[PDB]
Amino acid sequence: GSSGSSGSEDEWQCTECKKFNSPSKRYCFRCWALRKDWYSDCSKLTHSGPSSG
Ligand SMILES: [Zn+2]
Repeated sequence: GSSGSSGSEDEWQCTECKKFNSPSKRYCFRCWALRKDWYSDCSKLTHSGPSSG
């Protein structure tokens, strides 16, 4: 039938209203709610430049 209208599907889903919104944007123009972020600090990378495995 119809898959997207001359647009991309790289929109981020909201948590409050749960509505798709442009990625570039930060705040949700739907519920004016800014997406949250979780760090979950557990350990610290003793290394700064390179990285071991
Ligand atoms: Zn929203």
